[PDB]
Parts: sequence; structure tokens; C-alpha cells
Amino acid sequence: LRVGNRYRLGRKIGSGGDIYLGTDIAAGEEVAIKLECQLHIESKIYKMMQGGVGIPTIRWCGAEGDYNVMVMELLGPSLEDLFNFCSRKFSLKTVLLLADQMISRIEYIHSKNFIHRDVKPDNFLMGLGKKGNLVYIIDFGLAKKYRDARTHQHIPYRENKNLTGTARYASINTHLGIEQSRRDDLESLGYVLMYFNLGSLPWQGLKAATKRQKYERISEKKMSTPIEVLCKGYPSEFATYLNFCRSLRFDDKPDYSYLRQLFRNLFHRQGFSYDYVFDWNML
Ligand SMILES: Cn1cc(-c2ccnc([C@H]3COCCN3)c2)c(-c2ccc(F)cc2)n1
Repeated sequence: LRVGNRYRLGRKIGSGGDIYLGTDIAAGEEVAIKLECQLHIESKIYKMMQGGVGIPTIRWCGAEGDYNVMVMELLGPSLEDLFNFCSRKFSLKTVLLLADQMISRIEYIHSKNFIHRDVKPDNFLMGLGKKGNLVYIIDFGLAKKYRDARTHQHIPYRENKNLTGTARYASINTHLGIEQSRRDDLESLGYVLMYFNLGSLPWQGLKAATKRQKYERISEKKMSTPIEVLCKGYPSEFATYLNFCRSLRFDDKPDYSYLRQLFRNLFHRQGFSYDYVFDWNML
């Protein structure tokens, strides 16, 4: 069960390669271990992202027996696990506390010349203990460089591309086959926030013969659902957010500060406090 002299491999607990529990024997601390029979590609991204708020720390990376191994600090449940535990209903306060942090995580990945390309509830995990108020972002398996690290030359505009994320949260431009850029991670976040508000999305649970037929039905439903209808009965900020994302040009640097201020002004109008008391903390 030995991993890089100081780690002990525990039980399999999920998938992202498979995810196992483990122990840093020397420090007396539980860890998360990702085993691969892409791990190296992804480890380089995590390494570049190190030091960022809500970026998980990679303790060790190497190879053991038949596997490539990555050791990460242990984090808490995903927003999808917490949403299901909360009966698929989050108060407006929880959605807004989450939106503030999620915009910041996305901005940080973009500042490091990458786009995530798979913004969904399963890829945001709450921290544990003293970091329990922190939203972490994970899984750089589908991530891609959008600009040169030195020159900041944006990748060219490309058409006729495959869907490289989850269909439910994909941007309209992703359904059209356009190369993903910064605007696309933010538009996906906009659908995640509306999903937390509604408990479901209108293009969710569409029946079809093939998965490619289902994506074409999701595309059609998204393109025929006005933002004002999708967001009806919820504060206007959710619609304003999605409209701003949809207006972004391919190589535009999004105004992240404006997007955070949109939700922060609504948060203050509602009289909420930034005490990081989420719905699940009340249970
Ligand atoms: C889908 N996914 C989840 C995790 C993950 C990361 C940290 N802590 C956990 C906790 C969450 O609470 C329950 C116990 N495991 C899971 C991972 C991962 C990613 C990279 C890595 F090197 C290790 C793990 N992927």
C-alpha cells in the first residue's frame, strides 16, 4: 500500500482515473490519491495553479507499480453532493455566497492562461475544517491553454468542434461547435447558478435515441429558451449575468469584478451577511 515512501493507500472512494483515500503517515494527515494505470498532463496544470485561493495542493506526484500517482490534500463534498443532500434546493443566500467564490476561481484559472471547459457542480468541492467556508475547483482533465504564457496571444477562432464538457452546462457557442474561451466557462457558471436556483434546467432529462441526438435536442432547447424565461421568478441579476456572458466576444477578457459586484449588490439589498453559513451548515 506504499506510495512515495510516506503515503499509505486506502479505499477507492470515486472517479474524476480513480480516486482513493490515503494517509500521509509522516505528517499524520488524511489525503486524496488519484491513480492512473493524462495524469501527468493534469499534474502540470495543478502545479502551475499552486498558491491560488481554492486551488487544491498537490503533495506528491510519481509512479508506483502499475500506476501513475498524484497525492492531493483532502477536501470536502462536491456542490452536486451538497445540492442532493439539501433535497436539490439552495436558498438565494447560498447561491450568492457560492457565485462570489466560483467567479473568483474561474478568474484565477484564466489568469494562469487556462480555460477549465467543464464548469459543473461536481468540479467544485468545499474545503474541510478551517477551510470549510472555501469553494475549491478541481479536475483539469479537459482544461486547455487559451493564450500563450509569454505573449498573451489568444488561440485562433475555430469552428466545427466537438462538445468537450457536460452538455447540460455547455454554452450556446459550444453547442454551435465554436472553440471554447473565457466567456464559455462564465456562461456555464451562469447555467450552474440557475440550476441551483431551480433544482433542474429546462433542457435536462430530454429523451433521445443516441447521446449525440440528446446533445442536439439540448442545443435546440437552450437556443429556444429566452434568458428571461429561464430566469423568471428569480432576481434579475441571474439574467443580467447570462446576457453579459452571451455578449462577450471570443477573445474578450471578461469583467469579473462587474460580475461579482452584480451579485454582491443583490446580496446587500437582501440584507444577507458574508458569514459563510451555507444551507448545509444549518442541517
Ligand atoms: C472527482 N474528484 C474528487 C476528488 C477529491 C479531491 C480531494 N478530496 C476529496 C475528498 C472529498 O470528500 C470525500 C473524500 N474525498 C475528493 C478528486 C481528486 C482529484 C485529484 C487528486 F489528486 C485527488 C482527488 N477528484
